[PDB]
Amino acid sequence: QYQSPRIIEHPTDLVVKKNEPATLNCKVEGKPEPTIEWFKDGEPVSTNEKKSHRVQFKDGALFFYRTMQGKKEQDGGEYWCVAKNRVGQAVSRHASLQIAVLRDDFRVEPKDTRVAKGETALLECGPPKGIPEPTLIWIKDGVPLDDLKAMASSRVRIVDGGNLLISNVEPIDEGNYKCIAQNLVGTRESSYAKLIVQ
Repeated sequence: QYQSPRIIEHPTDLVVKKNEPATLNCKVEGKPEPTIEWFKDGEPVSTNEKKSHRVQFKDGALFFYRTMQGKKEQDGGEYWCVAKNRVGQAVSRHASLQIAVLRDDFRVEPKDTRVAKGETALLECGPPKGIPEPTLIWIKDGVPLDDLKAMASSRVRIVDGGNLLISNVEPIDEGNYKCIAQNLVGTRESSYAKLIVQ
């Protein structure tokens, strides 16, 4: 008959590793067949073809064969599609496409610490900012301290997101500690700090 455009599948938020491919969907319905147009941060995405890098499939999907985030190209942003035709038009949800990142400077790194048995020790670790959220693990002399868990009155435990806390300091606790952060982008390491039990 003569149905006005409808959006049957909205594009969804997406995080991608730099230079990897990416796809934002736009399943449209309408009679006449609606024409689909894409927008990035309010401006129309000059695509379809031409000597560029953003492609638009027949199903209206926006395809980045290689997602870019450099000085020249920056695909990061808010995207959305509009379906039109003689009778009307429909708009899709605005989805956000962003390239994973991992700032490489620690907010705070642990520093050498001395402490007497029984006393309480605290090693600082402020992992650098990253998206996705970076993961933070502690390593003592090459052996990763496996307590990457969460909520019991254990011995050594992480606190304030990133800081290592040792309640009753024994002598075995002596050693070199360092914390590591990581997400899709890669890995980030703080230098080694020595914990001395006097």
